[PDB]
Amino acid sequence: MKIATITGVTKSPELQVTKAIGALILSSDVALSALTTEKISIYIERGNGSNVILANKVLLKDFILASTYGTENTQSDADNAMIALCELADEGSIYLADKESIKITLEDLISDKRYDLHGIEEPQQTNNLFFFEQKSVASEEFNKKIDVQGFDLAIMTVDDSVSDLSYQYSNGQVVKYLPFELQTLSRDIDPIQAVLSDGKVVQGLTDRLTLPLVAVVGIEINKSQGSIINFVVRCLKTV
Amino acid sequence: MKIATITGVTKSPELQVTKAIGALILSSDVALSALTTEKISIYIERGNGSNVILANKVLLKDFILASTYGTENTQSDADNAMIALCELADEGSIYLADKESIKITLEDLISDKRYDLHGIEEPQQTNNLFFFEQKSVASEEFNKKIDVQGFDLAIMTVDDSVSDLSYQYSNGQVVKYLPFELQTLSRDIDPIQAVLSDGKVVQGLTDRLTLPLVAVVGIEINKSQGSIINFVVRCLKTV
Amino acid sequence: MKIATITGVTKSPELQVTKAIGALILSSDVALSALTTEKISIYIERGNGSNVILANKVLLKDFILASTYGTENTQSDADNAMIALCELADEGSIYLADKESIKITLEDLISDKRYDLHGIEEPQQTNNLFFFEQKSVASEEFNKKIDVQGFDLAIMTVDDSVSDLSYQYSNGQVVKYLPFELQTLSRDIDPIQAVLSDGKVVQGLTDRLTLPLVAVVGIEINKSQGSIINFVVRCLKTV
Repeated sequence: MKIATITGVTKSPELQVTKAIGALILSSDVALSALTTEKISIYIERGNGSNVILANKVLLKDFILASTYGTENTQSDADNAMIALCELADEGSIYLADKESIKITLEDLISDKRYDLHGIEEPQQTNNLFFFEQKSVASEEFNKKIDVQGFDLAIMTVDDSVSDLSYQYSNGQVVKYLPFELQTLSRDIDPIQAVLSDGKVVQGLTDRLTLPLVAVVGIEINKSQGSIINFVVRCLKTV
Repeated sequence: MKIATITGVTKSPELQVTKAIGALILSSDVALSALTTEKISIYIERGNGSNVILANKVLLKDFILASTYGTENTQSDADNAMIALCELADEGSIYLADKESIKITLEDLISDKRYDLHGIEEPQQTNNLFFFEQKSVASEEFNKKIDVQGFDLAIMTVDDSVSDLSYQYSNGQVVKYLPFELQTLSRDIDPIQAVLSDGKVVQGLTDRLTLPLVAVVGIEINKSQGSIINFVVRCLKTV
Repeated sequence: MKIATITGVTKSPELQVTKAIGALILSSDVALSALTTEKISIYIERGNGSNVILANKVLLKDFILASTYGTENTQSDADNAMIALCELADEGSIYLADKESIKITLEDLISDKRYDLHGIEEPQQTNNLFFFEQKSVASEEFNKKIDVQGFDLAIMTVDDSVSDLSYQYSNGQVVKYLPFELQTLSRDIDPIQAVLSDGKVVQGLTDRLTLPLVAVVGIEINKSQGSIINFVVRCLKTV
């Protein structure tokens, strides 16, 4: 069902959903490439316990790209320049116990734009949920190793100062990759990334890269100074 | 083989095919979005028993859309502005006895256009066939229940007077959607509906909506008064 | 890794690859429709006797079209006008026994265009390899039968003289197709052959057609005199 419509304000109010949903539809008149600083934060609140945080100030571009990788792609309409569907659980929907609800907030919005939220319910309830985490490589340092065991998808910020990537697999084999090779490998699973309103397609953003991780237990990044690199990693687990 | 080429008239001659075909190819110089009133009628004239009716004046837009849902789409050559492949059977082709035939006819054409029919033969024979049925919702009706048990695909005429549509599943849950929610959810299965000659792609017609029915046993329509809603449903069965 | 950057010459030198690779990346500033006479030759050199010939002076267009059939398609970029990923083995990379290495070369290049090779490494090794063969039908004859058993993919040249293409399957059934029917049927599996730089798509090349051979043991060509018809077939086998 329709959740909220935000316009004319920089910060969206705390939105509460008491109905068990399975996915969220984000629709806005801002094109996906034009999104700059919008952030989202979704979690599950319990009456007599600690909250369960699924996302925490995740960038809208990273959230959309992580949630729409595969056969699907973000679409458009005559009135909305961006429509995306992002699922919060595998197969079924989220099971809500007593005194349990869902809370969604939006931050860093543009004054003269529009945003909408829609909730998508399912005929089933499941215990598996999606979590989003962030890993940063600082600008001052040169190389860094980050452990991505248990994750199945990552989003890299694309920059020209990054030179080398290293993948360590489960069987201990280490493979060397370049940004060009990584982009070409990524575009062999989901060729088209988005469809524009006028009819043209875009096969990938110029500042984000979607890395599918299978049997990967580590990522080493070799770069130079002057820029900060960010990874948005997605995982599935039972709460 | 080439069945017919029709131009200059408003009604097709009663065409007959004796060879066992499994699929039809409809080609025309009229774009997919420019089809208005053309209709098709297909039926197999059996010799031992009753005849088989596969399509009874089905509108050409819905006939094309109900067959090209999934990995495929309707294409366009440099000469023909619309080419579509529509299957009449499952896997193999239609099994025909010594003197049986398949009779096809077209109605409500345009005198300054051209329509071309092709038939595809297949190595195997089968008895399973696809049936296209038509359902209607009256102008004075408020809410209506339709049993879609056994079907797997429907096409509805998109109208502004339709408020809600509710899916009833096999296990007994009822989920109420919206037109926008249904469009978004259906666009994630076949993100591309057609490809134009100039290279632009179209992700969906603005006046038809395709609904895939998986484990769905009921459809409830809630709308206002003053319009007739049209559904074209496809089913697979053995005759 | 980086293999070669050929520019300013009409013939690339012999290139040796010592470590195991499983896929090549061909990149250039000429689009898929701008490749005319470029040829590629890949083989495996054994130190003490005999070589394994995978591809010998195969046209670059046919090599690219025989590898990117299916979900994938040839990519573009803001700098590279064509990128194509062609796998040289199934699943893993090519296993190398004692004292052998891969060797690649190019012929018939345009002296004012840029070509680039990249290699892809994998964490697995395999024995299966992809072999490419070429078949021809002369210009002074009318009909001819060719035997394609064991090949899973073929590429034929498209000419106006081709009238009928008869298939012969493993169960003995014979089906006669037309060029239009073949073109329509081949686009039901891969509807998009390439994605252009500006955001448009192309569903196929004008002079080349791709035929997937499943349960097919023979082909017959009925054509008029005037043009030589060329086939490039791909097979998978162990070495």
